Amino acid sequence: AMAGSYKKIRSNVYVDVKPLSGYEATTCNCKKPDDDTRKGCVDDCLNRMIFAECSPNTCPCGEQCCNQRIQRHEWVQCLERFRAEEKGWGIRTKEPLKAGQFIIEYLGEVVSEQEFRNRMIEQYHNHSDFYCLNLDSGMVIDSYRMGNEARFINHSCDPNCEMQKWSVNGVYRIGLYALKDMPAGTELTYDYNFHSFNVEKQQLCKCGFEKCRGIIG
Ligand SMILES: C[S@@+](CC[C@H](N)C(=O)[O-])C[C@H]1O[C@@H](n2cnc3c(N)ncnc32)[C@H](O)[C@@H]1O
Ligand SMILES: [Zn+2]
Ligand SMILES: [Zn+2]
Ligand SMILES: [Zn+2]
Repeated sequence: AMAGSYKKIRSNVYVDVKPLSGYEATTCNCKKPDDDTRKGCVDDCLNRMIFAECSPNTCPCGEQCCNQRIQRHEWVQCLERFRAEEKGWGIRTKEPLKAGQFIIEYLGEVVSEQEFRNRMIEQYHNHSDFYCLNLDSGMVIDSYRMGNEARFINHSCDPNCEMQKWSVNGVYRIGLYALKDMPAGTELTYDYNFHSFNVEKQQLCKCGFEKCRGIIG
């Protein structure tokens, strides 16, 4: 099997909805570290603490703010698409990744719950194959047709990555972050049961984890 084709996008395509968070969180009290060399808003950050990215024009740390990862597309660069046992295609990293590190934004079309169920009737044959993540209050990020390499990341009952919902300039967007340190050649995975949507067509899980749950979704 050849990999699924899709329309690569650099950012989310908003169709019929706006997943506005309800706050432009601004202005932490992080102190700008004195030499340009080092990066700020690291752990104590009043923005980070609530999963909000800082805004470039209010943040006391200016260009050393490391809390604007998704807005600046600070995607890792060593992802490879590969043929992955019986899971079809997967994504692995070519170089070690550290716990908590941002990996990539998960990109797609942002549609309402309704619109996704139409696509599912009119186009998808009532199975999305987990090419879609819940975003917020009935909105869905649909990567079945448009997205980025993150759509190829497989499920594991013992995931080494997770999806996080961030408020970014007043809009919910979703990052993949490492849950644990990872060496080169490691396949990326996250728990679809937590992050993905309602699809009642369950599928057998091949994650191969001692305590695998046997089924996905
Ligand atoms: C969101 S797509 C991921 C990429 C997909 N493997 C491909 O080739 O394009 C999810 C589909 O991949 C496969 N898959 C992902 N994780 C799996 C797992 N843990 N066990 C069995 N199949 C899995 C299933 O066919 C699932 O519906
Ligand atoms: Zn800060
Ligand atoms: Zn900041
Ligand atoms: Zn499993």
